[PDB]
Amino acid sequence: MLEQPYLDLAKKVLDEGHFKPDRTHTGTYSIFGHQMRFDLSKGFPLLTTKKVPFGLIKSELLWFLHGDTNIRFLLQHRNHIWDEWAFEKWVKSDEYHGPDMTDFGHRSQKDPEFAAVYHEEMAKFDDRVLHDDAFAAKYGDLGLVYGSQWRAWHTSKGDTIDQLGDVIEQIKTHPYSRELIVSAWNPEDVPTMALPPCHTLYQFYVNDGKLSLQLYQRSADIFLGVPFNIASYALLTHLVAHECGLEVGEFIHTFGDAHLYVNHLDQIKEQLSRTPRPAPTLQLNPDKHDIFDFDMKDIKLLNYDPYPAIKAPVAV
Amino acid sequence: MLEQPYLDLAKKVLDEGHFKPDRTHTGTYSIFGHQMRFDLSKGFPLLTTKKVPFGLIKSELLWFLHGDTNIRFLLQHRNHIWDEWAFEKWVKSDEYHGPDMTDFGHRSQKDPEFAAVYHEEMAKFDDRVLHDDAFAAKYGDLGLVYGSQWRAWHTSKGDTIDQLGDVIEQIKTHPYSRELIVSAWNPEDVPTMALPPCHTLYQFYVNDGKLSLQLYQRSADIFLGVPFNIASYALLTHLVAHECGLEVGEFIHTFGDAHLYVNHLDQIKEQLSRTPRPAPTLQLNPDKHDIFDFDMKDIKLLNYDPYPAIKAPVAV
Ligand SMILES: O=c1ccn([C@H]2C[C@H](O)[C@@H](COP(=O)(O)O)O2)c(=O)[nH]1
Ligand SMILES: O=c1ccn([C@H]2C[C@H](O)[C@@H](COP(=O)(O)O)O2)c(=O)[nH]1
Repeated sequence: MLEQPYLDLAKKVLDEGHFKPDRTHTGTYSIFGHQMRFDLSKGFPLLTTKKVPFGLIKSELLWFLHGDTNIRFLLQHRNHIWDEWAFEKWVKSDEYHGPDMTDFGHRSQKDPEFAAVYHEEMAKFDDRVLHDDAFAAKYGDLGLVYGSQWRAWHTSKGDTIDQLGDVIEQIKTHPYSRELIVSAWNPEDVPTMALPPCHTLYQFYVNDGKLSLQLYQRSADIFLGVPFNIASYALLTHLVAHECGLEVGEFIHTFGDAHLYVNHLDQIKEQLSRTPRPAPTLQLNPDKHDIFDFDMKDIKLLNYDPYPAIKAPVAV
Repeated sequence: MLEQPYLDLAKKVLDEGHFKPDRTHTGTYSIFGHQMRFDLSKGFPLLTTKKVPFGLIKSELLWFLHGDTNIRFLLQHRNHIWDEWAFEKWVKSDEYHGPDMTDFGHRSQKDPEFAAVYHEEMAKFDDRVLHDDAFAAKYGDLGLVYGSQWRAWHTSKGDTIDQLGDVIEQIKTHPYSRELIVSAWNPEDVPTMALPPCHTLYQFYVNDGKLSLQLYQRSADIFLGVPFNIASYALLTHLVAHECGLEVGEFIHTFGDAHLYVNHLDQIKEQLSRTPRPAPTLQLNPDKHDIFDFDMKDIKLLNYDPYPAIKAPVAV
């Protein structure tokens, strides 16, 4: 089936993954170096063996494509994936005059009441961002995140490069370019960031009228991260192919440190006892083509009939 | 055998590589996305099925490690690999008062006499670089090349980052870092360069006291390039492991566009009729450890008994 490579990756990390300590000490089973390919002409690689919220993938990718760095956009579509990076700033700011939220994460994971008070501050924070523009401009702007790395890479010359916008023209004018690459990795920014870009780099490749994309993921959470990661990029492959008037080829996923945190073992095992159902199909707006102006309604997933969602601790 | 993955890659590009036009129009048989791993604990991956000049690999890697960008260093060890990038500048300069060398390459490849006059200017140019410091400082300095990308990445702040020097300390202090990455890809420089870095990015990974390295090669010449490429990086894996006092693990080679130019078909076929002999061993200076101060004599290849060298047109 289409998602087999993912399942096979899990199987593998279980059989020959070696214990490797990580920054959160939640333990991992790792492997270094791996590659999975997906023939997009055969279906959209959204996992059928567990329900994956395609809506969170759409909004987030679009946010990236708009070159947006402000969380406000996400919260407008109830996407909270990035809420904590922003929340962190608010919490550690002199303007923050409230309860002690010393890295809320670990404490909310244990203290039942902390989770509640912490959850107030988050709901509150999100509210300010959504309604108060002066607040949003300040705390809702992550800054160095995919949207700006892809579309507004800063230069010493003082200006900014739209890596992705130039790359799409490259495919239109020079489809056989061996340089259709977009890097999210900037050495000078890398050491100050709370989380250096996991999805480090990607390359396009056109042959026979089909567009392919290879992604270099430096680090991956097999259970919780990879399912989304596969969907974001296969979707982008479709969007670019759409913009460029090309057929969709393969999405090649290359990993560095692929790992399974120890608290996801039961869940991934159960996941593996399930049988993949036929894959969904992606349909895109035929008329609208400037993918940078795209929006939710312009992209639709057909026939996604998954298995129930598997709950797991974000002890990640 | 150790080099089997390379041979298997050639086999593959021959069986399912599709014709894809390239910048030189010498035709290629391409594939997109591929990964080979090499267990360095089993031997040094220098091809035994054809003689590969290990000396050119040593000097070049060392040149990179010194953060050097001047060809003079290479010419001192009779390494001419980069001679043409420098030569180009001299040829297209107002100080150049001599014969018309309109992209010598293609014309020298055909015109027998051009090859001679062109060869005079190259021998001459190299001479000036080696003896004349004012000349060398000007025309012998490539500028944006691996040594400076690895060791002197320029920042908007005006200064310069030693990516590699910081990364080795990272392995010493935080061996389990999932961020031990060195990028050679700078978006703002990429469009002005005659040849954007082929070896785009690499990542280290430490587990069980063994050091591994994964390389992302955006484009590869199966016949002429890859043999060297495999040696440069597996060697670097050893050098860093040496500096850090770690065991050598695996060298993982990830490709984007792996290709065979059409004029290398007979040669690669003949290559494939040969049987790999046992692999060589690499021995490094035990006392000397600051790999940045290393030199030729500090590195030695033992037992490299290859097959004769296979000649091929650099119609690359
Ligand atoms: O889209 C994402 C975002 C994050 N991660 C994971 C990778 C690691 O599991 C952890 C980050 O750890 P570092 O690689 O930064 O050390 O989050 C993913 O798998 N996918
Ligand atoms: O160490 C090297 C240097 C160059 N090349 C090859 C890659 C391509 O065959 C050609 C460069 O073409 P572009 O990728 O820049 O388009 O040179 C290698 O394989 N190895």
